[PDB]
Amino acid sequence: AECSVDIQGNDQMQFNTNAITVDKSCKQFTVNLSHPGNLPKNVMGHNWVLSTAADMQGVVTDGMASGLDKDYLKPDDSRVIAHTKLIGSGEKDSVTFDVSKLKEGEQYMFFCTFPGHSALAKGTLTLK
Amino acid sequence: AECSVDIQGNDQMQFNTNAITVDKSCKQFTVNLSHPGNLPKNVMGHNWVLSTAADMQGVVTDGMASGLDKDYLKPDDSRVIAHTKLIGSGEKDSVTFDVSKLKEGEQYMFFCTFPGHSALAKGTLTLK
Amino acid sequence: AECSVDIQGNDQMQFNTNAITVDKSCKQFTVNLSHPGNLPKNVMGHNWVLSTAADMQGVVTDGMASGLDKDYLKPDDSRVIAHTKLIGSGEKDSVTFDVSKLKEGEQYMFFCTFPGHSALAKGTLTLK
Amino acid sequence: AECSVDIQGNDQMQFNTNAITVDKSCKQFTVNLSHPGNLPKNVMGHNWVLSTAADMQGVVTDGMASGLDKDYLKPDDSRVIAHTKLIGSGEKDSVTFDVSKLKEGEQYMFFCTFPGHSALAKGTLTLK
Ligand SMILES: [Cu+2]
Ligand SMILES: [Cu+2]
Ligand SMILES: [Cu+2]
Ligand SMILES: [Cu+2]
Repeated sequence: AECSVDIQGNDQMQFNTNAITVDKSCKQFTVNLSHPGNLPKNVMGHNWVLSTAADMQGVVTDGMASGLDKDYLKPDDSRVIAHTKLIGSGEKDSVTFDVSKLKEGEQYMFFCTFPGHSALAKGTLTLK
Repeated sequence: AECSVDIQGNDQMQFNTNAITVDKSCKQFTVNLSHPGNLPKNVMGHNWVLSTAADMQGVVTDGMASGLDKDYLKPDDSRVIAHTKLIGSGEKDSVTFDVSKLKEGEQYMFFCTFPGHSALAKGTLTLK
Repeated sequence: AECSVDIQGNDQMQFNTNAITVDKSCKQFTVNLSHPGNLPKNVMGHNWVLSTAADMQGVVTDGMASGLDKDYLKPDDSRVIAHTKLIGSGEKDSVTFDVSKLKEGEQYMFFCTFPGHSALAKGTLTLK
Repeated sequence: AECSVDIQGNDQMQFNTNAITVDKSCKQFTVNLSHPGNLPKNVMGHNWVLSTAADMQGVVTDGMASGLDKDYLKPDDSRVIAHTKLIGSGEKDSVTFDVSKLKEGEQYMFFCTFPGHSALAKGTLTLK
């Protein structure tokens, strides 16, 4: 509530929400991710990455090839509007970003870049 | 909250939740399912089916064998605790079941049986 | 292997391959598609659509709007480099294309345009 | 074809097949597994475990609890009919079993027990 959202990635690779509504009146928007489970980073690590539905696929392919020290994200990926760290069981991670990096008339996708998870852990973000 | 749940399945095959908690004092429990999108039942229909985590894959395999006229649920499946019918977008359906068919301790999966969707349209139900 | 590849889309909405590699010494490349399941193409149809990684989302969204009768592909779409027809279990379709249309350094993604199938029925294709 | 199939787990967490049919004329059936991508065993290793459609939840649960060191498989698990070792890209493994351990009319699921992979890396097996 306000200009933030608390989201969870479980051991079953599913976020607890498929949709995030960003109110255009927010100057900044924060996402507080938690990985409630028992599995660790290297096996079920989850990050929350934000891209345009159109770049997502390249973000994902590239992120896969970047490894864990990279959090499965390509360093200095212009396509990545925002992201948290790859966390694991019990760790938390927040991210704050400028809402002005977002424009209406665009479809944004949030997902996780850990190899193979994007197929299940993803959703939509809209500026309304 | 209390003794009902309203859930939505959308056009990307995801349920709006992946955890349902049934209070042990509800005599009955009602699951209200709706389908937001723009897609027809034969292409993107959902149903909500409840079964033990054990029976889920057999109910899911026997379901697509049953075809669209059977809501992709074998009829009289003994492993199905409760189910709605397959709804296309624009539709809705409620199912009201007896809380005495569930034992605490035991694990339950809710899911969709439409061909290949249970891979993403699934979650857990807990008597609490 | 050679200058052609056999691909299968099944009843679970998955392709047997998620990575293809075209040898530069191939003038053309042939994709032979089949559908090893039991379901109809109005329920579980599959096509093989080739676009760049960047254009995938557009072709898919534009494609799901043109419905069945148009094989879920927007006609005369300029992002589609090559495609098959939508087939059902039991059907077949191959498409030969010009390798000269691919360029080294670009990221191509193959997918199926049927509603929701690209969630798993997708893969990368690269020149080599 | 004949009394064996070649299966393959990739970097997307999928098998090239989700349906196996063991003919009643096979005295032994063989599964040759492979891992066509390039991620390692600790990130994306996969195995091939056969059990009844009924026993799959548990094998999988006791298995992800056992650890990589144990091929994520409960040592001396009874519900497991056959299985290979966990392989990473580049590696191969095979398992041959007697068709006598299987019966007609019963439903089996082949799968991978590496944490979370059975969500997609799963299939059916029937003696025909
Ligand atoms: Cu994840
Ligand atoms: Cu569904
Ligand atoms: Cu398809
Ligand atoms: Cu695996």
